Amino acid sequence: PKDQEIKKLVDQNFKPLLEKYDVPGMAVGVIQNNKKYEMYYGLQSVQDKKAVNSSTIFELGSVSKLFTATAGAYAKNKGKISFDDTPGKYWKELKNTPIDQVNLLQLATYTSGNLALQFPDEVQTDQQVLTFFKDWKPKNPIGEYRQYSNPSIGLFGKVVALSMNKPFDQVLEKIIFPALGLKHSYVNVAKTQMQNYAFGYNQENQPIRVNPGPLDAPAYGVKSTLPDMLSFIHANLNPQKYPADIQRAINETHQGRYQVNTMYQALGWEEFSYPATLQTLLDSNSEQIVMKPNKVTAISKEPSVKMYHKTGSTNGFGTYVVFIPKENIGLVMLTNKRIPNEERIKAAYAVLNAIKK
Repeated sequence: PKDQEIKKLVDQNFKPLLEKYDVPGMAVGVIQNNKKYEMYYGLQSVQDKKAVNSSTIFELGSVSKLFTATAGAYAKNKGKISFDDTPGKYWKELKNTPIDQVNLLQLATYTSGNLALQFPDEVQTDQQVLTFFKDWKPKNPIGEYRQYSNPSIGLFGKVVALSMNKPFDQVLEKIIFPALGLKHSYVNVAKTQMQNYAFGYNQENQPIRVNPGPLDAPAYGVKSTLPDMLSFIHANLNPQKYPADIQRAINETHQGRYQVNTMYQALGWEEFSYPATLQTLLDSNSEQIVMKPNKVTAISKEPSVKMYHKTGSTNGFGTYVVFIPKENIGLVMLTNKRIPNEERIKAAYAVLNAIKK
């Protein structure tokens, strides 16, 4: 009923992308009015003729950053860290180095003022990563400029892990994932679940999966299922229904920290005044916003009514997650091939618009 109507909306707005971009497989979830709806298309593995289904595990890419943010907020609300702390309080070899002038909130929200999108090619081992951060020097004034960055939020996740005395994979797999009711989400996919891990596909439909990299886990290294991600949206829409420490942490991730044009940077999540135009949501993934440094403006008044989203990709996968508290709706799309972010944003906008009360 609503089942049929939503499936119809998804068939009209997401299904055509499968042909347009030759996508072998897709899971789209919608949560609305307190009910979850799971829609699956295609194959998780072309060679094995395995269909995408409720157990299929996808690479979330940068949507991993949401879990990193949630982990840090959890740490902070437990008094394990303060966001005014610097990384050398926790990772002692960086004590009294220049990166130790940048605080944990600034690493989380990409404002160190000299951290690019990726580590250089040459930084691969734990030691080379430690060395990179020892040798780091400032460029822009700390806190002034947003530059979307894996090394920035990776360094944040690493110190969060230190503050909890667990490697970061265990922070998520042992504490945060279960706290959010997630059952099949992973930093390292369990042995007994490899049969469920999709292959991703490149534009020649060669099957691929994410390779290891420096501080990968906190930046882009989580994998999950459609039901788990719909649980995660449910948690974002209803933090009050969770235990205090995870509840506090979820609420903390929604707090906007500074503004760039019409986007507010929260923890991991991007935040907008709601109702938001499509163009506002598209502009959030502009080359200028994603690839270049941008001067931030301090928030004077946060919007009283908001919505949040996050895009992510690995070479073989696309993810998009969106929720609007006031409408009590959300959506997740997972694909095992990249499709343009703007198509993900537009498709979701149409479906959410159609189901608003």
